Amino acid sequence: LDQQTINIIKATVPVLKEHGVTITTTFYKNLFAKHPEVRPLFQPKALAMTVLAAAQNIENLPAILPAVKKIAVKHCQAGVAAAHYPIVGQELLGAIKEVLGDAATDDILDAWGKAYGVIADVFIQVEADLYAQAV
Amino acid sequence: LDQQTINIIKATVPVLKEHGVTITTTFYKNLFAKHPEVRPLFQPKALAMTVLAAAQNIENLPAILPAVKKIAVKHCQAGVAAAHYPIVGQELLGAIKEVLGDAATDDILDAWGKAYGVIADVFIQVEADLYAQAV
Ligand code: HEM
Ligand code: HEM
Repeated sequence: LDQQTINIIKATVPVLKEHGVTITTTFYKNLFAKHPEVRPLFQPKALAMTVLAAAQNIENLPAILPAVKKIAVKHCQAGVAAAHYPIVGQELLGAIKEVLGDAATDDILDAWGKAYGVIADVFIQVEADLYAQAV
Repeated sequence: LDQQTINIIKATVPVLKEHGVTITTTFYKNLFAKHPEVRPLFQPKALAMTVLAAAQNIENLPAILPAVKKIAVKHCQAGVAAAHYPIVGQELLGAIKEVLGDAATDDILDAWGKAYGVIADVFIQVEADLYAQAV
């Protein structure tokens, strides 16, 4: 939620987007290898790139609501839980570090974790509301 | 968007809530007196108190979505414009100043204006999207 964090996301997103294919493939490979328990829920190739896109609009998250709402329904149909969020975040950050190489400073990583946390929260809330609206 | 603002918001809402009746009545009196052009759009007594309620959940705005969405539709049926937001904001702060009196320091008022801008931004975006979906 901090401006420096915001500045670092703004500065780095473009660099990450240039390596989209690698982030996407590394993320899936690790997610499935390390967390076999999520395999039954499933590839949406856009999952990771959508996070970056949300991050690119961090100052105007409300603008991405219409997309967030459509994905949320799919997540609620599949059984996605708030406890899944951190696991996906962990694997995304790992993919990001691999791509950044040297340039992966602890401050950049920490920024991306904070950023992911915020974006994950919107999804978690919207989804908690849909599951509740279900009864 | 800063911690102090938030601190200031968290510390004073309760005090504002205690004088709700005054804030609500002062806000409506000045709004209509000073901006006759909005009169044709209309009183929702809960207008001001709902902003206070959003402010108090300022760290978790997504959680108030279901309410924001029901109001937004009513705002779009009525012709509410992004340009109306600042006017309502100005009258709200005026009401808050009256109530705070001595305690109405410049930093407190600046924090509330900040808080209001953020909340207003959510409604504006949500409404812009509804207006766009209308065609
Ligand atoms: C903020 C993080 C997340 C974002 C941005 C996101 C984004 C996406 C996107 C863009 C899609 C494809 C939507 C479509 O075109 O239909 C998708 C589908 C899916 N996501 Fe998420 N996802 C997120 C977190 C998660 C988590 C934590 C899990 C848990 C394992 C997860 C599991 C799934 C599954 C199972 C689907 C497939 C839905 C289906 O086709 O039935 N996602 N996600
Ligand atoms: C973030 C700022 C705002 C908040 C929290 C808010 C809140 C509310 C609430 C709680 C209601 C009553 C909903 C109901 O129970 O049906 C309402 C209705 C209304 N608001 Fe807003 N409002 C906001 C900004 C504005 C602005 C900027 C205008 C422009 C003049 C406006 C004009 C109206 C009107 C005309 C109605 C009546 C709708 C109808 O019943 O046809 N509001 N508002």
